[PDB]
This record gives sequence, structure tokens and C-alpha cells, in this order.
Amino acid sequence: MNEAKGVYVMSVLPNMPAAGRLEAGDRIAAIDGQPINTSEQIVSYVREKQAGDRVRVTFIRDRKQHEAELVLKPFPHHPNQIGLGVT
Repeated sequence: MNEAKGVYVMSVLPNMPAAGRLEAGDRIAAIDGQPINTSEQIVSYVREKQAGDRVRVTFIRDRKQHEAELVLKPFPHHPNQIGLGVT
């Protein structure tokens, strides 16, 4: 009720921990209780956690706040990188 302006989800991929919990159109109001105002803030967050980790993500849908359980996973493009902030 004061122009939040956070982050806009990307997509919903099958066989992923975000599927069924997070959907396209939903925004991120916070993570594990941390308020997100920048995309870079997400880079530090994932950096702290490693592959196989577990992070609680907050998102709002139609005024209905719900938490999403996402698991950090490495990427072939950058194996030395964990969670690039994808849904």
C-alpha cells in the first residue's frame, strides 16, 4: 500500500522446486525475512548459500502472501555459481 516495487518473477519450469509454489506474474516481497529492493541483493543471498541448500522465499499473489520453498542448484553455464535468481 505504498508502491513496493521489488522483483518480477521470470518463468515456471517443470520438475523444479519452484513449480506449484511459484507462478508467473507473482513478485518477491522478501526472502527468508529479508526485504529485496535490488536484483544484486539476490546475488549476495545465493552466494551465502551453496548447492543443496534450502531457502524460504516470500511472494504475494492477488493480495495473498505465501512462502515458497526453493532449493539452490548449480548451472552448466556457470557451475561455479549457485542460484542466479531463477524461478
